Amino acid sequence: SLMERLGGGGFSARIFVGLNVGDKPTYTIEDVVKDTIAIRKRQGILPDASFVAQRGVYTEQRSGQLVTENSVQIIIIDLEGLSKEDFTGKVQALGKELREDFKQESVIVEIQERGIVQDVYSITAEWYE
Amino acid sequence: SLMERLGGGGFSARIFVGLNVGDKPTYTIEDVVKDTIAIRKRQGILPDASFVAQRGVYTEQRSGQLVTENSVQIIIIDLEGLSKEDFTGKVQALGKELREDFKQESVIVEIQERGIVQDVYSITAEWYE
Amino acid sequence: SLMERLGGGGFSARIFVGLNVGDKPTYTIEDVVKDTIAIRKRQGILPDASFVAQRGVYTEQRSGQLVTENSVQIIIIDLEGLSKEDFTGKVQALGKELREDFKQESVIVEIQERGIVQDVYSITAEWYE
Ligand SMILES: CSC[C@H]1O[C@@H](n2cnc3c(N)ncnc32)[C@H](O)[C@@H]1O
Ligand SMILES: CSC[C@H]1O[C@@H](n2cnc3c(N)ncnc32)[C@H](O)[C@@H]1O
Ligand SMILES: CSC[C@H]1O[C@@H](n2cnc3c(N)ncnc32)[C@H](O)[C@@H]1O
Ligand code: PRO
Ligand code: PRO
Ligand code: PRO
Ligand code: NA
Ligand code: NA
Ligand code: NA
Repeated sequence: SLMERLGGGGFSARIFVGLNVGDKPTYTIEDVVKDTIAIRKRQGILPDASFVAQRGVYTEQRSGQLVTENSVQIIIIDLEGLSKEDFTGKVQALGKELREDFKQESVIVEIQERGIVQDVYSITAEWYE
Repeated sequence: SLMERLGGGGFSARIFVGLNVGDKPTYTIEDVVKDTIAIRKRQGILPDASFVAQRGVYTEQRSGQLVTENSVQIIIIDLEGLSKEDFTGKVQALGKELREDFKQESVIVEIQERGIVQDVYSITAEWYE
Repeated sequence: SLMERLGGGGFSARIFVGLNVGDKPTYTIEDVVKDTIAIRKRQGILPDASFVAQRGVYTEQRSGQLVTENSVQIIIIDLEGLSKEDFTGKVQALGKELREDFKQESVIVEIQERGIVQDVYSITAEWYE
């Protein structure tokens, strides 16, 4: 076998997406898998990724209610040697669309470069209050 | 949606907790979820976190017996902008209490700052020998 | 309990192994657990590790077919204080043998030092074309 060392700036990302809508279990990990593939194909990027099922705990920002839910951690290692701005923008857009598609209050996105965190973002719904 | 960049020093942690007591499967991931919420509430900290079910392999330190068990990886991203000492102390205390509550020989705690590991600790029972 | 800080250079690794052979679901996480234990014992190293079940998406390199499969993320924290070359070589050998044993096109290996990525490798089959 060939031991090929990966090219580029060493970008990776983690995205956390919950599967409850408020206190109601609603979605599944496979829904997130399929939606992520579809979004990434429309970006023209290789969709390759890992999806980890989790239990998650989140405090709702408006009401303060604590929710325990199923959630998904998406792990993306860049295998295409994208620029920092290109990778970051595509991951941000993916997180923003996942938030809408799963009707979520918040999606967390972490961007790394050689494992060093460049940015942690909370993508937060602007539902009118 | 708002793309809010997270504040503070960028602290996060990972805690590994097994669910066997010796060679006996005993606990579940939901037990760890509930106990973690309870401990973190008593610390006055937001309990928000992710919990990953795993299979784990561990060599018992006294007997050398190899155990294969279910285990839990707790992933904590600090969203409250705590100081390094405050975050580290609260995570250490959480790990120490989880070790007791689940009757474990060892719990592993990793503390990161912007993804860079600051400390890896093995929290080890002092059972008399 | 004792809060023991871990010794050595702070090495860790992640290995991603799929469980499909082409488009056919074939293997299970427990198969990977058992095979990893066996390989690491023959290396003379402590086998201790974590194994995370995942859904994975991979683009086959020859045909371009997109596969969705079950997969495993192996997480290894070095608890024995190995040298960089010793740890790296043993993890590389483990990944290469897992690729063969599970008839895989590609296995991904990431090596970290204090969380900073030193190398990401794709271990790729050299099947004749
Ligand atoms: C943002 S809410 C969606 C999911 O993100 C994860 N999550 C939320 N807050 C945190 C946090 N501070 N640390 C780790 N994971 C979190 C949990 O898995 C949750 O189900
Ligand atoms: C400390 S024993 C509890 C759990 O920690 C994890 N674990 C133990 N040792 C290691 C190691 N060296 N690397 C990664 N995970 C480990 C395994 O999931 C185990 O079930
Ligand atoms: C290498 S194919 C084996 C497994 O590796 C993981 N994988 C493949 N490519 C990527 C990638 N670019 N980022 C993250 N995980 C990936 C997926 O879980 C897959 O099932
Ligand atoms: O967005 C929601 O409504 C729930 C709570 C956190 C993520 N899932
Ligand atoms: O502590 C115990 O007894 C088992 C072995 C490792 C963690 N769970
Ligand atoms: O190697 C294979 O055939 C499948 C596709 C990626 C990993 N598992
Ligand atoms: Na890939
Ligand atoms: Na949160
Ligand atoms: Na161990």
